Amino acid sequence: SSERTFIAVKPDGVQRGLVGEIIARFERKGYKLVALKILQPTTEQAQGHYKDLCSKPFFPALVKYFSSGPIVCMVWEGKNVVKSGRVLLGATNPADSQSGTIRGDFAVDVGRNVCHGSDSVESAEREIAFWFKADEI
Amino acid sequence: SSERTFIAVKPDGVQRGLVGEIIARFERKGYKLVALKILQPTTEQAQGHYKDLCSKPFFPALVKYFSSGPIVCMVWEGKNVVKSGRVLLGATNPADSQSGTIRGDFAVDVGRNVCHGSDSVESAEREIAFWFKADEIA
Repeated sequence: SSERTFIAVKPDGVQRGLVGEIIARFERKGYKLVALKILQPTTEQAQGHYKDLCSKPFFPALVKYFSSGPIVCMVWEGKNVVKSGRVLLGATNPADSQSGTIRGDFAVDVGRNVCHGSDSVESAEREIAFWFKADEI
Repeated sequence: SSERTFIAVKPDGVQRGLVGEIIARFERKGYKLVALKILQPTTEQAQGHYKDLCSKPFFPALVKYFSSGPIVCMVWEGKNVVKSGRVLLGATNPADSQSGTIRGDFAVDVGRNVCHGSDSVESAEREIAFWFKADEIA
């Protein structure tokens, strides 16, 4: 109903001109866009995104990539939008993703994988609050 | 490659799920997205946008529809982008538009013609300043 999810087109996804493609697939699914913007994330913001990999190898490499160019931030809304989001995006690692999904169709690298989606309603609410102010939504 | 144009998906375009399709056509064309937001315009914004049409009998209906729901605002950057904007969108009146353009493929009505595009560079200048702050154009 009023369930929401966060979708981000990463710098590689924007540079490859995949923004419209991704938006269109959520539109085709019948979902509603209630927040949308473009920004080059700050180092502090990228760190926040990969927050739980803080103590893993080459965490700065990921932060660097994530803030290397503008991304497109989105909030979609509708029944089961979070689950639909991962169905549409496909497996996080393109090696496991199948054809017909975003990563299946366009992604190869597991680091630079074109886009991100919340994996839960839990993570969604956190992610949306981080990138958007309440008035933007 | 610094010239800019202003593109807006009108409320009809948004409801019919045409945002991705329109953005995709500017990406394929090779242009750079440098500004973006989603907003339902106020009465005053719609009026401000169609201000040169304030004395036309169809003005209020135009203001009512343009402010009836969310629109998606866009600035694209590059050589000839204002010209290309017109090329991709097609004639403002869908009855004059060709298949292959946004209006040719998706639009019927003059009022509900899916999307707005700057018709000229200086018009792009005004429209861009009207809808965006300087810190919104990446």
